[PDB]
Amino acid sequence: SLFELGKMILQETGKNPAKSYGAYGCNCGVLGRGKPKDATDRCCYVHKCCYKKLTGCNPKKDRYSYSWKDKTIVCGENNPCLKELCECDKAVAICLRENLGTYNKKYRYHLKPFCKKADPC
Amino acid sequence: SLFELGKMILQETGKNPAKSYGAYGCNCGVLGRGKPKDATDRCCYVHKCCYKKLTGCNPKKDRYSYSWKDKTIVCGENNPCLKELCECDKAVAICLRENLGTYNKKYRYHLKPFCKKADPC
Repeated sequence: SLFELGKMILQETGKNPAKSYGAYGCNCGVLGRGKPKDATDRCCYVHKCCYKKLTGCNPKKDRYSYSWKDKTIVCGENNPCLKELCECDKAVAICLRENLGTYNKKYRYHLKPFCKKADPC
Repeated sequence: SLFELGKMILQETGKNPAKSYGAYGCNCGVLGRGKPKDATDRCCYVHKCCYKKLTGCNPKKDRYSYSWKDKTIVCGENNPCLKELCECDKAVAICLRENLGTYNKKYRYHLKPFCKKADPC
């Protein structure tokens, strides 16, 4: 769910997930995809497509178990969809962290982004 | 759309919507509902709940017509959903103004990963 996702983002990235990634480029946020503006944005694009693949579980609401042991996210067995969902969230948080180097606040918006079409997932 | 909502928030509250309420508490702005931290946050919880009852339209991208007449938000007729979208945004703008007395900056860019599971709407 958004709870686990936001926690993973904070854990990996050290950033407030909402402030940094809640409205960033074409894909980070709630608006849905666009051609990524940079590496961070690409992370969010992949994450959304990752969400497209799940079977019926609700990525926003469905809670799942994961471990932060030795400061690595380990998705609990849960069940198939939930496990996959967890792996999607883990992958974005890792990705966002890996790309903090080029994170660019100019890509933050109040203001619904200005994006070319995304490729289909 | 976020455009009308931001404009209403600014008209009611006199604050920059994005900075003051874009990330406030557990309920305001991008990324989920949680147990409201306070009155302001509760306005946003109610707003998100209101959004859930919306049928034909998207609050984030769908434009709608309202007017500010004698310093009051007046939702156009619109169609059913957009009248209802408009009224959700009007109600949260009013609520946020009504609760400016307890607005708490410390919640302004609250770390949402600290929020705990909210009641269903």
